[PDB]
Formats: sequence, structure tokens, C-alpha cells
Amino acid sequence: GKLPPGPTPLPFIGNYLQLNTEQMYNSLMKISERYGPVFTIHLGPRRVVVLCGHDAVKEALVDQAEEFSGRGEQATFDWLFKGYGVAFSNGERAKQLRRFSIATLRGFGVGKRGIEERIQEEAGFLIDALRGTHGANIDPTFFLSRTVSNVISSIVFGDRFDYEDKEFLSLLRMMLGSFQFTATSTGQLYEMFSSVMKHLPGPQQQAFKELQGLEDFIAKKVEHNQRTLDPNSPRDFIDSFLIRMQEEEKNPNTEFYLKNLVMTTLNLFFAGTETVSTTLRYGFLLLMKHPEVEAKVHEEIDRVIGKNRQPKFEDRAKMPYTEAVIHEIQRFGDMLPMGLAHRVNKDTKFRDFFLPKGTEVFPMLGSVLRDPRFFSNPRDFNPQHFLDKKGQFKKSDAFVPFSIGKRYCFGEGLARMELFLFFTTIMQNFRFKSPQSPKDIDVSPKHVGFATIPRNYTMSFLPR
Ligand code: HEM
Ligand SMILES: CN(CCCC(=O)c1cccnc1)N=O
Repeated sequence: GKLPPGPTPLPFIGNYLQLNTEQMYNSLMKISERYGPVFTIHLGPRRVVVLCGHDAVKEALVDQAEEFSGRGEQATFDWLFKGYGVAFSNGERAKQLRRFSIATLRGFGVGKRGIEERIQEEAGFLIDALRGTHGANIDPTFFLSRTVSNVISSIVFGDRFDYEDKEFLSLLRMMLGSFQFTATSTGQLYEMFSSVMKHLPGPQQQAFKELQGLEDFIAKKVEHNQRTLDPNSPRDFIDSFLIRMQEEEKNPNTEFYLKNLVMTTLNLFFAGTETVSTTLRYGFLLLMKHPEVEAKVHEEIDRVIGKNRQPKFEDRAKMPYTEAVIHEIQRFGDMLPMGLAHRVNKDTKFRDFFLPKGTEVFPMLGSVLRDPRFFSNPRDFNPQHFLDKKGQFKKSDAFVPFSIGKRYCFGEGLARMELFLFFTTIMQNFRFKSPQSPKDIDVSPKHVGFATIPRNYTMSFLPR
């Protein structure tokens, strides 16, 4: 009959006094130690029920999947999305957009054997660009992002970008900056205080222009497809969506119309770029700091695949150690520490608590990736976390970086394959050197907010 207990809030500022916007995850975790694994917090005027640990997150998003499947808010993005598109929508809109996106994506080979050649081909170009650096110290950021991005770009636009295309880099800076903004102290103040801050000068204004620039580029690309549309030969995700829009022109209550097309396409292009990219970046830093772990990956690539042929997704089954390393890089990297907010569809009873309809919910995936009964050394980089006695791959019920339940990341299939093919191909060809001794390397995060951003760094790609 009652809400989950929590610290007393003040009018408008909510629980701003018990929260440090530079490290929200730590704040919310401190409050958990006092109040328990399920609690109520006020992010400014927003009432949020917070879930910590494997159990409370699973009992909500799995055992009570339908009730907890609404989408909560993410102030910075909502500035742009305003409830349109697959990722920021609710109800019938979310369900039609999701069901359309998963089937259309699957049809383009995504998550099946079909997108595979295209990932091997794009790995190949990156190896080439990496030879082109001659072993210099470089910031790997945009090298990796061009590559990852071209995979989803093919799928939604129809072709990859040239690596030297200047607009491309521009787009890549718009993504990086706006995503990175949500990880900052001001980006977290924005979650609490968007009603005033959207009208105030600050880094938020940069993030908006960057988003608006990403929306404008998508709208332009859609006009191009629209005035060259062959329904009997869809080139890409946008064409498919436009074809379904044609089919649904005589339904006045359809979710399939321009704004949703533009917003869904952005959702896929932005998420299909930024997360995998950052995960690669984080992981190459984790590997230079754990050279012995790098070297056991090497041993597997060398024994199982060798130096001549391209790696393939099927090789994973005989590479338990690489697979554990990628898993443990995703775990340690904790890309979305509070996932995407949810909300409850209706009046919901959850363990003795009552949650009124529309109550926001933070599933704290970071606290699942660090739950001390599922991982022996949660705050350490330890690949043994996903390995048994024998050295065979050991799955974990608490490996939840793509979230779980009805709104789980349907990019998961693409990501798993991109990470696997991108790590093995890169490391088949190059071992890594930083201008720092392993002891000096700081793998603690630069920013922690909506996302976990690794620190700035440089490295060299040295042929093996
Ligand atoms: C390692 C890389 C990735 C991570 C860690 C990740 C993580 C997540 C997480 C935690 C969510 C929230 C699920 C929830 O609301 O409970 C999500 C949603 C989503 N992700 Fe990803 N993702 C990754 C890659 C991708 C890729 C490659 C795509 C493109 C296909 C993508 C597209 C989406 C979309 C469209 C949603 C919204 C789902 C919905 O609202 O129904 N993600 N992702
Ligand atoms: C990047 N991450 C999703 C973050 C929220 C999201 O899905 C999103 C955010 C901005 C634009 N498009 C999608 N998913 O992999």
C-alpha cells in the first residue's frame, strides 16, 4: 500500500542534498546501504523507485515483466525525442516500433549469419587504417568509431561512409559529445533540473545542437531514399520503414509515419555506434594494463584461427578465454550503470511496496554487474569471472549489460558479434603498446553518469 522507503526530499529539489551529480551511481549506492535494495529517490520533482542487486532487478524486469516494461525518462534525449522512436516511446507506439525493428533488422541479416560478411569486411578496412598509422601513438577513438558505425550505417543507410568523409567525423563528434554529456556532473544536474536548465546557457546547449544536427542529418537521408524508393527492392532500414508507411497510408491510427521513422533511425544509428565503440576503447585500455591477459588472448587467436584467415563468429565456441575477456570488459566497463529508465504501466504491487502508475524505475545494472554473490572480485578486472575449473566459458545470471525483460537491448545480437569479430581481428594483427608502464595506467572512469566514459588516452598498434 506504501512506496519503498527512502531519504526525505525537499520540494522541487527532491533528494539533491543526498546526491552528488558527479557520481550518481555512488550516491544511489550509498543510500541503498542505508535503506535497502529497493528505495525511493527524488531526482528533482521526479519520483523514482531504485532497484539494486541481481534479485530486485530480476524480480522486477523479468518476473513482473509486463508491469515494469514502460520507458522512464532521460532528460537530455527527450529534449529531442519527445516520446517518438523505438527507444523513447511507450505503449502501442513502443510495441509496434520494436516489433517492426526487430523483424526488419533480422531480415537484413542482423543477429543471424547474414550481417556477418559485412562485419568481416569492415574489420578488414580497420586493420588497413591501422597499418596506415605506422605504429605511431594515436588516440584510437575515431578509428574505432568510424568502423563500428559503418556496420549499422550500411544497414540503415544502405552503404558505408568513406573513412575520410568529413561529415561522417562531424556526426561521430556529435554522438560522442552528446552521449558523453549525459555522463557528466552537469548532465546529471540536467536530469533533475531540465525544466529550468533547458533555457539556461551551459554544456546542455552544446548537447542539444549536437542532437539536432544528428536529427537533421537523418531527415536529409530519408528525403533522399523517399524520392528514389523502389518498393520491390528495399535498399535498407529506412526503405523498409517507408514501405510499411506506404502499406499503412490507409490507417489513420498507425505508428508508422515520418517522425517515428526519423527517430527510430536515429536510435539505431546512435546506439549502433556509441556503445560498442566505447566498449572497444575501454577494453584496449584494460588490455594494455593487463598484458598477461592480452597474451592469453593472443595464444587463443594463434592456436584456433591462426594468422591467415579472417576470424568468424563460429570460432567463439572454441575460444572460451577470449569470450570471457570480452564478457569481463563489458562487465567492468559498465556502460550504462542505471540502464535506461523504466516506468510502471499500471498500479503495481512489488514486494510489499506499492508503485502508482507512471512511477519511474531505475534498474541499476551496474550493481548487478558488481553484485558480490555473482562475482568473486567485483571491482577488479578478472576474466576468471566467466571461466570454470577447466577454462571453459561460464555464463553468469548477473551478466546483464544489455538489460533484461521486455525492453532488453535488441542490439544485443549485433553487439556480441561486432565485439567478437572486432576484438579478434584487431588482436590477430596487432598487439598494443601505451606510452605508459602498466602500473601507471588509470582504468578508473573519466565520467560516470548515464554512461561510463573511459579516460582519454593514446596507444600504438604494432604488427605481431
Ligand atoms: C555493447 C553495446 C550495447 C549495450 C551495452 C547496450 C545496452 C542497452 C541497454 C542497457 C538498453 C536498455 C534496455 C532497457 O530499457 O531495459 C538498451 C536499449 C536499446 N538499445 Fe542497446 N546496447 C548496445 C548496443 C546496441 C546496438 C548495436 C544497437 C543497434 C541495433 C542498440 C539499440 C538499442 C535500442 C533501439 C534500445 C531501446 C530498446 C527499447 O526501448 O525497446 N544497442 N541498450
Ligand atoms: C546507446 N544505448 C542506448 C542509450 C539510449 C538509446 O537507446 C539512445 C539514445 C540516443 C539516441 N538513440 C538511442 N544503447 O545501446
